Amino acid sequence: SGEYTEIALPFSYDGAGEYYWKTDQFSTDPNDWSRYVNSWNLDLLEINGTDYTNVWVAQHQIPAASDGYWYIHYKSGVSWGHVEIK
Repeated sequence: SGEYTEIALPFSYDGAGEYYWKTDQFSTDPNDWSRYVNSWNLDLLEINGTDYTNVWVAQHQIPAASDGYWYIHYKSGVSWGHVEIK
């Protein structure tokens, strides 16, 4: 199903583009405040089919998928659009 490319942390992309990636590397640990995630310029950002583009989130806040992965969607909107996943 889909087209999920595998990505390793810390990761980043830039410029407008629609994408879908997968990772097995989120920290589960509530003291790992340095392993956080943020965006704003992106038009749409989702984990496992549910949106988080409006906010920051910590990797230890995000529940895993049915197989134990995290799957991450991204979308085009602006030519200077940045992101980073810690």
